[PDB]
Amino acid sequence: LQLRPYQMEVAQPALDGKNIIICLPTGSGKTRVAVYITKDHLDKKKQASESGKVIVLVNKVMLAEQLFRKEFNPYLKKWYRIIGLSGDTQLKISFPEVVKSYDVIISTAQILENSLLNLESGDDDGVQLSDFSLIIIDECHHTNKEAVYNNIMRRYLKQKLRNNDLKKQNKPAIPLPQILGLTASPGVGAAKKQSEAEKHILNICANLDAFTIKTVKENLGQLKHQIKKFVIANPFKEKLLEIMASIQTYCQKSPMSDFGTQHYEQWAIQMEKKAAKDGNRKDRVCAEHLRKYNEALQINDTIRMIDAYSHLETFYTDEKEKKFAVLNDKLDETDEFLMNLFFDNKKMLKKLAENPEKLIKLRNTILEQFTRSSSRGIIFTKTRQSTYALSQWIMENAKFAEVGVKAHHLIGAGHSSEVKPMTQTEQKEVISKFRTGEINLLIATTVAEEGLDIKECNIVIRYGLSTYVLVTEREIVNDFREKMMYKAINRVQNMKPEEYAHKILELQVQSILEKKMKVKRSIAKQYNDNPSLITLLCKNCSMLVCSGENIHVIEKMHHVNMTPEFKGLYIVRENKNGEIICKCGQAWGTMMVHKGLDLPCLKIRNFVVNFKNNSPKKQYKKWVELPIRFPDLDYSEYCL
Amino acid sequence: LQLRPYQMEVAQPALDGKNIIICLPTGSGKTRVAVYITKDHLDKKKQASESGKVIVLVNKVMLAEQLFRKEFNPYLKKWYRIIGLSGDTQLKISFPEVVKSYDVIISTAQILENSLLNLESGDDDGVQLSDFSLIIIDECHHTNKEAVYNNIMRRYLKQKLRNNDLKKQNKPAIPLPQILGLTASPGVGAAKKQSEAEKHILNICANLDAFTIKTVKENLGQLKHQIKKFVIANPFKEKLLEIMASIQTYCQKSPMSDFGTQHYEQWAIQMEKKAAKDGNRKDRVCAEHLRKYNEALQINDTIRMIDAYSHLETFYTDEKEKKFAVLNDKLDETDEFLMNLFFDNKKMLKKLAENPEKLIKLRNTILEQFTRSSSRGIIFTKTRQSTYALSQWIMENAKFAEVGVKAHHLIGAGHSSEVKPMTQTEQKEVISKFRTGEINLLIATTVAEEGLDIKECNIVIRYGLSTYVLVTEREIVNDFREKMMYKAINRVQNMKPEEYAHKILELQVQSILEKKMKVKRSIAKQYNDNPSLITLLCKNCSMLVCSGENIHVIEKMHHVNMTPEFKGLYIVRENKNGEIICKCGQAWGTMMVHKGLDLPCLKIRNFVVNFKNNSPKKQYKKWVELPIRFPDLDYSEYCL
RNA sequence: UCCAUGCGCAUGACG
RNA sequence: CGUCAUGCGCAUGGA
RNA sequence: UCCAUGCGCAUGACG
RNA sequence: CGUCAUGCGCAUGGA
Ligand SMILES: Nc1ncnc2c1ncn2[C@@H]1O[C@H](COP(=O)(O)OP(=O)(O)O)[C@@H](O)[C@H]1O
Ligand SMILES: Nc1ncnc2c1ncn2[C@@H]1O[C@H](COP(=O)(O)OP(=O)(O)O)[C@@H](O)[C@H]1O
Ligand SMILES: [Zn+2]
Ligand SMILES: [Zn+2]
Repeated sequence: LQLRPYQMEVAQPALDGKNIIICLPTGSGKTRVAVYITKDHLDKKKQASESGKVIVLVNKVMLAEQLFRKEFNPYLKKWYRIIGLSGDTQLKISFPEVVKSYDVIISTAQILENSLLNLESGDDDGVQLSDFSLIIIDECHHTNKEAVYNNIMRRYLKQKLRNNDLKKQNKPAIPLPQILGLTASPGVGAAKKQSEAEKHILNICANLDAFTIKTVKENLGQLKHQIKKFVIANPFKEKLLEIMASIQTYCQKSPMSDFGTQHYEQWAIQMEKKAAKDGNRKDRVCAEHLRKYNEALQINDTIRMIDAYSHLETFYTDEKEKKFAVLNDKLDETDEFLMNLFFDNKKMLKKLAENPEKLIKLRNTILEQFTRSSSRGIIFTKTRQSTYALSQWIMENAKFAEVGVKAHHLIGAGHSSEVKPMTQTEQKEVISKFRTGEINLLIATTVAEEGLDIKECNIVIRYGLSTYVLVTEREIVNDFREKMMYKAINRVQNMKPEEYAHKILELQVQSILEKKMKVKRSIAKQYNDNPSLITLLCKNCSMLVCSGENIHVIEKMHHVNMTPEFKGLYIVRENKNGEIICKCGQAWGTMMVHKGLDLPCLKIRNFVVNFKNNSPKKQYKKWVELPIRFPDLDYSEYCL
Repeated sequence: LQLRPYQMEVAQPALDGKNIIICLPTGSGKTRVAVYITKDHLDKKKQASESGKVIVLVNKVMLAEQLFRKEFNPYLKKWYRIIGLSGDTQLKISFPEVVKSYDVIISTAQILENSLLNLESGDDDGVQLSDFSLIIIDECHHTNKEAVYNNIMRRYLKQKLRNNDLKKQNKPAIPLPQILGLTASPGVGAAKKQSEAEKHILNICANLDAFTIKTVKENLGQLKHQIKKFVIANPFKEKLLEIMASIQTYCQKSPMSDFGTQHYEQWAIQMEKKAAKDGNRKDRVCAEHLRKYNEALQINDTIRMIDAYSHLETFYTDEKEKKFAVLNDKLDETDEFLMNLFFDNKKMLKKLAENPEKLIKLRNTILEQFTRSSSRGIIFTKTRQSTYALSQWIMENAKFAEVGVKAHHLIGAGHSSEVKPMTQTEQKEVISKFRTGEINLLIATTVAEEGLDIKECNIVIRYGLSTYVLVTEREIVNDFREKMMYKAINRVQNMKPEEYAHKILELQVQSILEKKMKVKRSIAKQYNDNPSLITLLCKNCSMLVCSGENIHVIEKMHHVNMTPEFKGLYIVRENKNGEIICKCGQAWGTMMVHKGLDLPCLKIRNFVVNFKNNSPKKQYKKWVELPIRFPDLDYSEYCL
């Protein structure tokens, strides 16, 4: 494995066992350097005939699979054992065993941490930093806060300090391993000065326990050889603002602020809690609606108002279906006022929606772009709904197709925000096509920003965040931060080893003590662990829904209430297991059909608390907040 | 942008580049004139194709936001770049950059000055008056003393004199900009004659470097067209005076003056220092109590004595809680004497408080007022406690409500005087309501006097400071001063340019030299910078509390003492982070829970000094007084 | 290969 | 500390 | 949007 | 120079 020159020197310290960081710009292929380090380290331990383990960590799974596909296996296919361990890829054999085998490991963070947790737990599954003789890391910039990498290294620190004490006062000290670290750039956070930046860097180094930053300040020429702009372009709104003010009047709601910002939203949520802490109507009820309206506003500000019509079409049609289901098996004053207030305008509002708008301006921009140019394309933005809107709206346009441009959307995987997620599989499909050329232009939130191999693209437009385009000042501040961190890197590199040691020791101790304080407060957190002290109520209608003991649990995750005395209440709904809804139409939960039972599960977001102590109403958004505990279900009971 | 006639001529000189002042009465809308000047100036620099910058300054933030909302943007929305820069409104991009962009600037004083300070500092953030080709100012009357406006212009002067010297003895001289200035009225201070007034005016002109005052002495008719009275209305006191004299007897305290004035208070404070310089009891202890009593007196003189009962209820109940906490985890001779001296009367004193009083007289006045009259209302006064008292007392009255009058209070924002402050947000809420009509009558200290848009109000009552009412001679003197400044304006306008120049040059030099003397003395001020030379003692009990080196710092603002040897002392209290209190009940500070630590912060007001040199006790009210310096905290230590 | 659930984390904007 | 948006990782269960 | 802290400034009354 | 009251501005930190 021949090593490029600029890679040679930067690696050189690590071959002496110095636990250093190694930062190199993208495109330099810092992986093959890592292989050189690992292979050399293994050969050194081979010469010593001792336990040579490397446990490489990447935060994302795709990185791990890529490393197992392309870089580590092909180079070390011959000599050593490898395994592309990950959470998703089922591995019949547990981790302690692969620690006893498979000298080399690709892996992913919280798998290792889970195993270490099991060591600290009574699972009897064990692993220690002791067992490894080396660790290798990627994207060290993540190692700042309560991140997984940081949690992994924090345990190692405490052991180091114990070992330092043991050295002075004891013959034996526990072994600890080397720690490499690779990053595209160390990063700088919350810096408006060089000094805060340097402190950040030192924090990172302490977290990694490293001896020094390392860069290539010598062979910059070959690097520049191999490694190689900001362009910037109604009555419907008012029609809706008028209704919002009408509803404030209907509600006596004082915003204290304007329409079309997060501040209005936050006040709406706070009023929603208070009205939930009141069990009143037109107060929480109307906060919910106004949240929808404000979202309609701020998407409208950036999006075709047709999409706001779509948003509220979805919303209000679901409202009709909820009330219609409620009718099956009446309507309140509030709901009638609001719903009719909408429907009286809905049709004309759509007529307004037809009328010509960042989107139109942008089209004028990007169509002009697609004449210059193999065609490649990228887009960024913030929301997942914006991506779909851009995709559909662009599809509707005849000009974009006429140019031959084909476009597809792209978002993450997580199950939040009320959007249809994208699977890992389908992401791979899309990027493979963007390499095939089926789609010329991607639409992405931040997935494409990193990890995914998107490259060779002329245009990278950012809408509201190698030609560069930035539609909508933020580039300037980023440039300033880049300059600031380069200067700080140089400063730290040129520092006294003694002062450097003193500085990092102090930061290490600070981190450890802060964790200990965290643990003290955390242990103090949960104290009650009560079986039944409460009542769950519908939050629109401050109505009794459940008690505390009638509840039960499954999977030690989900909470459901049998005892069909409860079942006499709710209503069921579904369109396209099924969904539960209130006698007032308030959404309650899902009919989880599992374990041979149609368990009526619910979600604590939508309910409100009343302690037996008569303590004030509370809203949590998650069960785990309260420390009280509910029983696990006994199928012998309810067996029937 | 068409310009009104009386505005036309007054502006005319400035279009020639003369750096003049422009004073116009309120209601003339002098902003649109400023726009005309700026736009014309920009168009002139456009014709020259040179750097056209305007940096408008207002002392208050609200003025800036108003200018960005209403006047500059709408008129110049099209051509030029604008930015409503302020301290509160977070601006991701720093100031030097907005100096490199955003041709037009609204701003606020000390932001600019901070940037200029950074230029003089090593921050590397830079800006100069050079960069700007124009400055615009509002409320120039502020530019008298060490005000921000004055500090800003003082730097410019020195550079001007250097440039004057450079002109005679050098080809190149540094560029300097025009300086406009707008004010409602120039103002006159400490004048009992025309001559002192004229000197004041000249001082203002020199500070602004202006060429001339400008007024409209020609188009007064249209002005008067667009621009358009003094009415004036017990045993409880004695009950308390008797106790005060009883306590003098208990203390051998000789006032040398009477009860119910600042003089008694000031002597009380001086005795408090001396008794702190004695470490004695019944001397500082009783000065504190008598300060409370005298405040009770002078509020009582103007306020319902129920509120004095409230004041001392608060005080003595807190005394009980302090001593009760002290008991947890005894009582002195002094405290028992004083407390029982109070409690023996407290109930009957309240009974007296029920008995009918400026307030009652005033009610008889203002109720009569509210029959004449859309209803609008204003009130002025001095204290913040008076506003609350008026609001609650008026609320309790049935007549004021019966008339339909609704009333709300209003005060500033600052965190001083032991009152609940009012946020900017809530001030906007109130004035918006006073425009809506929810509240008919405001109660205000001086906030309403200016800046805030309060208008169209028939009544403006002043209680102890377009019908005018003045409840309680001061109007006469104000009228005299107004006449005196109008005459002086006319005099200065009609003056020789040569003599005018000579006069202002001399004043400019005087100001500069005075600043240089200030800087010399200031540099001479701090000289010691010692780590630990002292001991901090409780001031009631002359007891050791801290040393000098055991102290540490955070934020380079706050001082806390870890080393729980200290922690063995104090006691904690809270009612409704938390508060620290003495083993004798003397208040010490706050348990600042920050950075993952429950740091026990303290306040130097409440402690007393003892140098290692054995120098006499000292009280400072602020840490910064002493030049000695304490270390910044090292979290590595105390990490645990 | 898809679906549902729970948990933890970071980033950005805001208050 | 709270809100929103975004992305990520882990652990359950099912088709 | 709220909270706590530090700093500087001006005004008025007084001594 | 000191005291009180009032108002303002800036800079930190947190929820
Ligand atoms: N010793 C070497 N000599 C020549 N090229 C190398 C060497 N090591 C790595 N490379 C180049 O680096 C590239 C791999 O970069 P990669 O690791 O994908 O980038 P990143 O560091 O962003 O993951 C390869 O295309 C390869 O040509
Ligand atoms: N050229 C003009 N013609 C007519 N009216 C004008 C002109 N310029 C300003 N105004 C009036 O001045 C008013 C603005 O005054 P404003 O600037 O708020 O007062 P202040 O000077 O106290 O801030 C506006 O209501 C407007 O009618
Ligand atoms: Zn309900
Ligand atoms: Zn004490």
